[PDB]
Amino acid sequence: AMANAVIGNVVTRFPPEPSGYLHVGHAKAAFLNNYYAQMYEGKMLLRFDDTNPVLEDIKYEKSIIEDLENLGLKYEKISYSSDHFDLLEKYCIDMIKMNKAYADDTGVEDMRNQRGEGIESINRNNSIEKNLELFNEMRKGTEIGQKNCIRAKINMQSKNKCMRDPVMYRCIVDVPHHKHQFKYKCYPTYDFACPIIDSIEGVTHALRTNEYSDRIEQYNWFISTLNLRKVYIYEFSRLAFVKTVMSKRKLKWFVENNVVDSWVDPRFPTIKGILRRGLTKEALFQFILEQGPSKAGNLMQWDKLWSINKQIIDPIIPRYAAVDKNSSILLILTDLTDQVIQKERDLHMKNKSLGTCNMYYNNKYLIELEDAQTLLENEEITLIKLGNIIIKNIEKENGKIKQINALSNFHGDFKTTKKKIHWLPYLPQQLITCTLYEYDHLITVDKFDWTNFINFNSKHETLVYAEPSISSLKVSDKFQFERRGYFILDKIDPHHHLHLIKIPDG
Ligand SMILES: [Cl-]
Ligand SMILES: [Cl-]
Ligand SMILES: [Cl-]
Ligand SMILES: [Cl-]
Ligand SMILES: [Cl-]
Repeated sequence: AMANAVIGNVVTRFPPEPSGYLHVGHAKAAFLNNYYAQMYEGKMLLRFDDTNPVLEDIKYEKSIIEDLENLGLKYEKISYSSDHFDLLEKYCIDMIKMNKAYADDTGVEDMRNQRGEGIESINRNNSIEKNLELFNEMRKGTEIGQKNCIRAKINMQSKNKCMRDPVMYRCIVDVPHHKHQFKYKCYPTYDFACPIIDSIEGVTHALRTNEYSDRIEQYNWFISTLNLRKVYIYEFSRLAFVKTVMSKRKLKWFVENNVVDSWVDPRFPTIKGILRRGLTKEALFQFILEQGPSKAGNLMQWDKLWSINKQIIDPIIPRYAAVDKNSSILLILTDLTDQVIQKERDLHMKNKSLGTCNMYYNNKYLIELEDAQTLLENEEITLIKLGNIIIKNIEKENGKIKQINALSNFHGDFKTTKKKIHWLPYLPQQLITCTLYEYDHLITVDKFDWTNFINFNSKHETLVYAEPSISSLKVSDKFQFERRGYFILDKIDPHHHLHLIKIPDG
């Protein structure tokens, strides 16, 4: 929401942590921050949220940047939360001097329980000078410092759990920070860092997933307690899908146990994986704008997303033909010659804009086995884009159909017939060999021994022959295979062997 937004003067920010790849969850946040900045002719910041040290097997900044670019989302400037550590320490000391923060040595358990029943910690009435001595203990990372945290002094009997003295600063000496190594011994918490950094970076409208705690009241308290320029904060609903593993632990488990080969595998929820699967950014954003709110912990179905994507791509992608390579059946039109005839057709029967292709045909054709099995003698069918034929005799040898002889009747009425089938010309030196990948979800349950619900058999490969014209497609082109479905060209192997990912269609 854009409470009191001023045209030309809105600043939003997308703040992903830099210890992982962007995934579809991130997408709603990135999109809404851009949608509202553009609505008000404002700007969107990119901020890498690195307030606390992590052990990162990579610097994900570059991948996050390129995913944002691939979604069309541009940002005015890039910052890191850790850019503001010194300022945040300043503000922590300010808090301490106004008696709005104190140092607490209480253990984890005792502190959680105290907060539950609303009893004030023994240290809540520590003196300002003592709180400062202990904060400096934390700053230098001494034995005493590592036993202390800084907490906000708010209201322990508040109805809101987030207002009962939330931690502001922790002392962490063992894990190094990806930017500052061990230069910092204490680190601000997310709850403290977030409002201050928003105010001092010039954010006007902070957007955030609803975490179903009233963190908004606490955020505002920090801004008002410290007398900072005010920031509006609004919480939207999280985007999460059924049958989708988001736990980083389980995702790396997949990678390491060779269920998938990389984090870009098309079954992964990463932005790259799902674009590899054939989703358009236009579909993602339209789905987001149209989905409406969702309540706590609800999970979307994939069907409306892939149906929107289908409606988008159907009118602007070319159509080709493909048959099963190993089980295709030879069809002979015994009235024609083996002279190869070549005729121009539209790549799209309703969109001459995408242009023309060349169609080759012969006396000899390949058709699908399941199509051959339905044919019987003196049946008038239609070879799509070519014309009617009349089947003559099905030459079956020991049950396995081996041949079908027919006769051209191309000038017959293509409406009379009810069987319309796709075909390839039998020109093996020109047909394109392709591998087709039909993917399925990595787990079988909508949500969570979990290894018991992994679909290890979720990458189905099949080998096909495709029409020659498909040679013109470049990597990441999307298209339709007649009577088969929607596909995206993923890779061109040696000898122009194509690797094609079936796009879910809903
Ligand atoms: Cl805590
Ligand atoms: Cl919402
Ligand atoms: Cl999970
Ligand atoms: Cl792969
Ligand atoms: Cl059909």
